[PDB]
Amino acid sequence: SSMQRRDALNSLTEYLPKFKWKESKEKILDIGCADGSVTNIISSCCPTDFELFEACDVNVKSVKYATEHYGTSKMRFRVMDIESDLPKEMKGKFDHVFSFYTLHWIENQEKAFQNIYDLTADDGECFLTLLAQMPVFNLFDALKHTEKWRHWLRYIKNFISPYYETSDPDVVIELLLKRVGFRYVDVRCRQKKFEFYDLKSFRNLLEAVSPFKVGQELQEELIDDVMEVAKEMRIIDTQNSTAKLIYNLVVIHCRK
Amino acid sequence: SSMQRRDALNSLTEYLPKFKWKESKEKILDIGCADGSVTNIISSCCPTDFELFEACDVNVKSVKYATEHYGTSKMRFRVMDIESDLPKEMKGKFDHVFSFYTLHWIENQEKAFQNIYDLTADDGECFLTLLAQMPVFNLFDALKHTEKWRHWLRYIKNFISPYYETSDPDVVIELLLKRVGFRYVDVRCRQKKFEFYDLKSFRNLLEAVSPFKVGQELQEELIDDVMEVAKEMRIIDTQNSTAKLIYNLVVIHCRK
Ligand SMILES: Nc1ncnc2c1ncn2[C@@H]1O[C@H](CSCC[C@H](N)C(=O)O)[C@@H](O)[C@H]1O
Ligand SMILES: Nc1ncnc2c1ncn2[C@@H]1O[C@H](CSCC[C@H](N)C(=O)O)[C@@H](O)[C@H]1O
Repeated sequence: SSMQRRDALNSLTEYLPKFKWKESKEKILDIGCADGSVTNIISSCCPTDFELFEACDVNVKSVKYATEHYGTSKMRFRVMDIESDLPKEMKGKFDHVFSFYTLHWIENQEKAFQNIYDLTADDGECFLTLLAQMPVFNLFDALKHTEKWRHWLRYIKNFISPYYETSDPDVVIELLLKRVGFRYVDVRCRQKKFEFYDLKSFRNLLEAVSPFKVGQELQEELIDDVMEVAKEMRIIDTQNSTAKLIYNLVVIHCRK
Repeated sequence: SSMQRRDALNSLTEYLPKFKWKESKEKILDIGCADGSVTNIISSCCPTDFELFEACDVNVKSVKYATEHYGTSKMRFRVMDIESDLPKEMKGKFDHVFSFYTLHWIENQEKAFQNIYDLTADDGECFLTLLAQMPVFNLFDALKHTEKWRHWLRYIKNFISPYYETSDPDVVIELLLKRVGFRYVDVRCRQKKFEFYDLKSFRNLLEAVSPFKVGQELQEELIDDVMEVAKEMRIIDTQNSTAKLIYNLVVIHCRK
């Protein structure tokens, strides 16, 4: 979506100058590729001569879309889970590891970051963006607690960032990257604003990211109520008919 | 209040090890001293032998309270405005300048920071905490836009952080500290959670920080409605009868 695009571009444009680029043909990995659109933006950034670029995700519908639309000779689109053990093949395989807007889904944080360290080759670089505090999380968790929906979304799986309510999350993550054994580590917490100029654009997002898969005949009525609690929470401005999201995106830049 | 205390203590405990301490008797300044309670915490942190420690604020009721309760031989409590020109006396006077939770009031940001640089002595250190994104701001601005209060709080002065809606505010401030001419500058944006276990404690805060001075007979009814929009905004949890604030505090550590 627009937010991920804007944040991916802005995150790169800033940190690209700070990267070490090995002279020899490179081995790169992006984690959570989804559409492949954003990982295509990443591939386009410097090294024209690299051996292989790999891009993995959990969604199977997406990896196929992304392999058929963006997949090439040196752009392999695999299915993999970071919350899971690696094959012996991939330990120390990759020179540069990327992952944007993906690591706030992992139940077991340390396992995923421990993997990331093991994938990164000797004298390699990481670059991962990650959501902490985000209103959308509070907006949906608010609906799950509504008198109407309380009972029929009591046991629903609602995936919220592990860091959406943690103090100094930059420090928490920094220490977890030093335990796992990264030599250099830079974790900054970036406050971001994103605006919606009509409600149909905001609605379009809510529909997309909603963590509540339900009957398509309820899907419409559910977001009707979500758009309503968004008015109550002042995520949308009723008078101007606009929406505004201020959220924290932690960006991580580390070497081993 | 509890938040400022907790954040002041936590900010110090972390950054004190990173400070250079001149061997010769020191000249220290805290800006926005208010009660004097917090600036007393600051004075207590290392140097037992300093020449003079000065602590200024705009509130006259407070400077008197703070001078009579906390004021000593080497603890002078002056009235001063940073949004205003300094006397020739104070340019390059102070070895260490502090200011917590104070610089998000200044209409003219660059003037205030330009002052700060001029007060700091040659080869000196700054340490300033500063609010960016804070729900309380959104909570009161929400009330000011209520159908009931819209008209009679149309022209009311509502002091919200200049950075409560800015992207990468750490970068904005960092660049404004390099323009003004600080040699070393470290600006981090720290996400913080603070919890309230009863509503009376949350109410007690709202009453205190409310930017709407009005008849004492309305003051009660106003916060009654603020506590209500706080339920609508999910700042307070209705079922548990608790309140929770997640906010960004930018902490600045610079030398000239
Ligand atoms: N454990 C896991 N390992 C890898 N990918 C995962 C994962 N859990 C979720 N994902 C996937 O990670 C993706 C995050 S969405 C963002 C993808 C991409 N970084 C971008 O900038 O758009 C989703 O496709 C999600 O399904
Ligand atoms: N332009 C200005 N210059 C100096 N102090 C100012 C100011 N505008 C507001 N203040 C004062 O700055 C104080 C900020 S409140 C926090 C004070 C102290 N740093 C603490 O940690 O508690 C208030 O007393 C406010 O009245």
